[PDB]
Amino acid sequence: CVADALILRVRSELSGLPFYWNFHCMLASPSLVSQHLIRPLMGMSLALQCQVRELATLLHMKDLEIQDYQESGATLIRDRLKTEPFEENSFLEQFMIEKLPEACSIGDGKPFVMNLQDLYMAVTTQEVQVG
Amino acid sequence: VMEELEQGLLMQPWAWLQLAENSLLAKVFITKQGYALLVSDLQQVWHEQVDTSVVSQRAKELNKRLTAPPAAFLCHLDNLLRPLLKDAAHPSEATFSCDCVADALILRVRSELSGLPFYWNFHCMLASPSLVSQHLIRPLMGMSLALQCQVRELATLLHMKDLEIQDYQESGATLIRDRLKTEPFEENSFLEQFMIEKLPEACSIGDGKPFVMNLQDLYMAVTTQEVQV
Repeated sequence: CVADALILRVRSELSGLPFYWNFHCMLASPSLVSQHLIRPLMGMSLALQCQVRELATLLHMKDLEIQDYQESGATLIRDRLKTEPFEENSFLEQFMIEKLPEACSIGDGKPFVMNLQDLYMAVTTQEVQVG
Repeated sequence: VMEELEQGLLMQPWAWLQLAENSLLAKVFITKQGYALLVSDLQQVWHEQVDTSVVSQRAKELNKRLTAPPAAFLCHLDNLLRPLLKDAAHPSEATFSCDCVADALILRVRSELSGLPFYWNFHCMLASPSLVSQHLIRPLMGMSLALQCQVRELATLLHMKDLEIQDYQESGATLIRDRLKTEPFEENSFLEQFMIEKLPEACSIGDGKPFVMNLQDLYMAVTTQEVQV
């Protein structure tokens, strides 16, 4: 890192013989960084929120199924499988108080590459298709 | 002073600004010693941090006769701006205009206090790479990771309820109403169907209104956690 530029040196063995390359990089313009990082990430966040809402709806439907089965006089063989009714606010509060610190740890970019790369590609493809 | 303004700007949530048939995303932190402002339009980001002396000078140049201390001027500016940022459709008179230069952006604010005019201008230059990074790139990644964790937890809960459904079906009972039956949950099929059908409409960010409307508590929590460490 010299001045505002970046020199990335790559050394390799092309059939056992030297292979040197030097990428000279200059700070990207605001448009490139924006369209590459900011908007896609917002799309991924919105998609994940929609997925969470759909999962909450499915959980509510399952809760209705449980309630109707209880009303039908049915008895479960094992009492340990009983699950508490799902409430969105309580679940969100518990998550935010307990597991947010570990979940939000960006670290050094490894979790982003490992976990969220299909959503990023899909959002980018949608953006390209739109225009 | 400057550190306090930077921390306040970092900890503030985004707001939607409707101005001259155009949209912007704004964060403002005003204290008696100065103010900080961050503006964006999903294409570029501008930042402006101003102290007391510049406040007094600009208030004099624009309002040629408004003889008030900088603290009162900043307090009035905050009182005028915060109601709009917190919620739209407020019954307040505050018109916003935007002008563009090679690199600068001029945000003109006009309003009335007790029926008399009140003008202000923000000269927002392009923000440095560090500010835009720390304000958008990292918090958004944290929000995405947290949302994925929430999705995984919800999937686990759905699996547990599916186990309960299987147990109750094995018990041999039947529902009084058959319309409530739901098929077993499979994560892969659900994800594939979501991607095929709902992703195009859900990933549409538009002019930024969905971001402020939906994701503003998770963003604040992620930023607060980042501030601590």
